Amino acid sequence: QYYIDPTTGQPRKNFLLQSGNNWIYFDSDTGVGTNALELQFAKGTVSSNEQYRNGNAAYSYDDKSIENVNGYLTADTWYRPKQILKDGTTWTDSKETDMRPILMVWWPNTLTQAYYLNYMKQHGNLLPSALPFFNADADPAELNHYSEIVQQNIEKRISETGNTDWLRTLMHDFVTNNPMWNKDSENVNFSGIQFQGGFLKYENSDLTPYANSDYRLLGRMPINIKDQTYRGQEFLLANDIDNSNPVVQAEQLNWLYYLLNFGTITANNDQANFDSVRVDAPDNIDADLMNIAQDYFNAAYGMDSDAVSNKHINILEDWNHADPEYFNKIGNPQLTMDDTIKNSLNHGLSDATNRWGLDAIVHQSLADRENNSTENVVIPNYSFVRAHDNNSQDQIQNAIRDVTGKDYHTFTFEDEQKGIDAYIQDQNSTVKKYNLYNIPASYAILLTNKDTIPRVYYGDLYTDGGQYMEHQTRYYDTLTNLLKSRVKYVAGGQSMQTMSVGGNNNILTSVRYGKGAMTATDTGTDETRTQGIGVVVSNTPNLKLGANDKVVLHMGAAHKNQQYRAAVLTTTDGVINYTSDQGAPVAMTDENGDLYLSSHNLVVNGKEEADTAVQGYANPDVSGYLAVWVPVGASDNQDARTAPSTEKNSGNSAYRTNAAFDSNVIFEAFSNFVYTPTKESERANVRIAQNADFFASLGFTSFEMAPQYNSSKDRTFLDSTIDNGYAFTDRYDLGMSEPNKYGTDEDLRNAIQALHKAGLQVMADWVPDQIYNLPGKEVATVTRVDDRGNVWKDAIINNNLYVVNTIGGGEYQKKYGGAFLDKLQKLYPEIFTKKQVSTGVAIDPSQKITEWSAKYFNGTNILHRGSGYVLKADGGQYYNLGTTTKQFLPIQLTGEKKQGNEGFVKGNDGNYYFYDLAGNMVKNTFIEDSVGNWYFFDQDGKMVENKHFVDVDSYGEKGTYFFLKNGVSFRGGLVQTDNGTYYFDNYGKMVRNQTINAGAMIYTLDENGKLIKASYNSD
Ligand SMILES: [Ca+2]
Repeated sequence: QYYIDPTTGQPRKNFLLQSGNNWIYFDSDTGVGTNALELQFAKGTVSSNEQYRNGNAAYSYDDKSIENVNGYLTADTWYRPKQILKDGTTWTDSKETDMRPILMVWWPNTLTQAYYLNYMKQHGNLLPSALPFFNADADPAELNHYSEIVQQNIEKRISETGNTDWLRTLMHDFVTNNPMWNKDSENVNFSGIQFQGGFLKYENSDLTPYANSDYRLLGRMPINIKDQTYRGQEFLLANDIDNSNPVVQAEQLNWLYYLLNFGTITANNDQANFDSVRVDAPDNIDADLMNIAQDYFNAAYGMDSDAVSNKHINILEDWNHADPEYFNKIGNPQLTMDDTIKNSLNHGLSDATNRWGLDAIVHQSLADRENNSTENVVIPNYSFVRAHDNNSQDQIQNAIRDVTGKDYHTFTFEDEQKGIDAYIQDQNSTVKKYNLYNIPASYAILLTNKDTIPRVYYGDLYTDGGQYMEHQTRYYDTLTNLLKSRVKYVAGGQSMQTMSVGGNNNILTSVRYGKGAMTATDTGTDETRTQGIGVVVSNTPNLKLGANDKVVLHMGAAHKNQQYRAAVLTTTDGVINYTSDQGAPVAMTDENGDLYLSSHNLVVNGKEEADTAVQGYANPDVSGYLAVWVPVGASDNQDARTAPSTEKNSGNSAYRTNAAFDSNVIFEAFSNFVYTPTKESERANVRIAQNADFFASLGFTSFEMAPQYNSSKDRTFLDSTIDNGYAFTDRYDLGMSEPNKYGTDEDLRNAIQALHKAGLQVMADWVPDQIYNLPGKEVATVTRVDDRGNVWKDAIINNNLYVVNTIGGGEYQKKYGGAFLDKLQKLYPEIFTKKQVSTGVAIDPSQKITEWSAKYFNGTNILHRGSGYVLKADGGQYYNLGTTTKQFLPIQLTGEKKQGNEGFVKGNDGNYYFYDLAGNMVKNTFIEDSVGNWYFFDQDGKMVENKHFVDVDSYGEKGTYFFLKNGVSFRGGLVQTDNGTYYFDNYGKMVRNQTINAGAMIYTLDENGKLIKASYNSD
């Protein structure tokens, strides 16, 4: 029963002996000999490979174990396995911190698993560099083989470095490479208003009850409230706030109260409150918010008196041409802009080529100013030449783009400064490429215009770049003079005329009569004789008046035989200004009251009179001609402005367009490209407080401030790169958590208070459209759309699940969110009862928005996460922990394969086959079982049981093996045949041409495998 070794004396353990026709194998434990021909194949034998199924399965189904968003799984998912291959060798029970990538064990298809291996080989070095790339034809079992080795190598590197930080860098880099999980499947398009690459629209679904909303009305601009006309562009930037939702509508009213009472809310201050608001993107939001803002302003401020209304002058950013109508119909709660004068001035004077006829300035506007002598007749409006977002934002950016070649997507301060340098040099040039022509000429018309409030842009007084008021522009001296002249002289009716002498409808005459006179035939009151103004402007630099042609300033019957001094004159190099009466060239009117100018110079008692002749000029200041004439003998303290009436208005409008309305001037007190201060003294709001009286000196009554909200600094759009204040995370944060680009909340309060003491209004930039960069993640059902909201051409993210950044808001959003709705409902109950048009129902204060979510948003900008970023199964079923939808996880995390496969299977005639964890028939591979037996499967996957010396190639293992009739490869022992005794090492490989030391014995072997000499040796 036992073979006992002659040399050692011990019974032979693990020994095979041939005796004629019989083969006897001796036991490895004791040495009991049984017939090797009758060796049984194990009945319920399982592979050591199935130890992975036990370990790689998830620890549990909790937030702690498996990382999840809203319930679902993502491509960048770490999970907690049951066991860890510590150093890629030993299975160990996982701790709470042991987190592994889901893509290490799971793949959506075999193709991406092949792409996984190729990426982890090249960029990861977790596979041999000599190993070839895996194609689409690669064997699924072979792909499973190498991917399992990658796990071993991953765990090896973790045991060496002690980090998992390199993994999150490597796995995220892999995710972004596939067209499944990046911007490739996003349909990235920059059509029109799609600044950030396009938009995704949130939709109601069973899969995401969080994303559900009964409202979400799109394109509800002022013209399209009732949805009667065409719907506008609802989506603009970042996370588009749903303003159809009455819960949000109440929150917007709550936020409006916060801005209008800021000083009281934060520091119990009285004079540190905003008096008016600027509606940011009115044509992009649900225009219900206009009526809500109207309802509050009529109830809290009670705007039915000219004296009360003109102390709170609200304005709109309505670029729509049909908007002045609607806002006039609803009673002008906020002032509509006059885009028509802007077009008439820009295309008439500012254009580089093919200027408009200057008839446009006269006729094309909300007020025809040819013979305007009537009051309270036109739509109350504000007008401007340039703004922060208009006629600058794109040009300045182009200057940076030309000098350095960079977008707002990374340029640094240095490259921003280089662009500004080129922009200001261009500004101070005769031929301009980025700057508008005839700025002083444009402003000379604007500030002398009747039936409109003018708005002076910051970038026209101070440089668009630099620190706040660090540098003054070229046009500073002229505009400041014109603004001071407006206070003294500009009043009464207006008269305008055009000549066709040089070009076609060039050369314009602009005349104001002064307080007391409306028409030309009006003789005027007492004050009229020194009031009024005369402006001559031409747009052609080629202008050469005829020897007989004369330009006439018809000052009217009020100014018969008066003396007029020069205020602004055009020279060959630039312009000359005169602030006082002394030093200025003088001109006289006739019996009719006409100031004659011609091709020849003016003459007083035999004098040349400086530069007084009307002719075409070409210099950095004027590309045409400019002249401003002013009556002499004016008081030092003269004020042409008329006081607002305290009478109750019988009409149904918030603002009347009288002369007292014309007394106001708005200052847009910022450019988008102001530099972020380094010193405390370089802060914008500190300097506004210091120069508070100076802003009154120019005649500014309404002071439009920059949006004081803290920037997101995400560099997704321009508003977050230079930090305007239009790109914010926290709506209620006004330099409170950290100082913004303009200063702290204390600096802001000081600025507002100083302006109130100087006798000015202060405007809050109300931005109810979007919220930038939110910290929390959420899964919502989306649809790829355009700016208006229409489904994209061939949208591949149509009704797909997507991870969006909607959760968040900030500290002060959580503090003041809906915190004033309780007081507002008690104070003014009429606001909360009024049924909103478009919504159908009134605003809803019952829910306070302290934290934002997908419910309160209409949509989002494209996020480049991928259309298949939310993990779904092979046949299209989204993986979930059971929170939102039915619990479903992959076969890897549960850890139980079931089909006609896995482990060892006997298939009728085909002997024994092996199927791996996935269920693929394995060929040319050695498979070790749970106990420690290696079985080989040939080129057909059939188990070998020959008992003959068979050569195997396998996975780079060139060697000769021996297979018993049970299926096990013989290893670590001797086989005695009729040809001699043969030895096989611990791996089943036959030892040849070597003297080896096995146990207590030493075996010498030749090039045939036969034993030469077996000897015992100790010590
Ligand atoms: Ca919107």
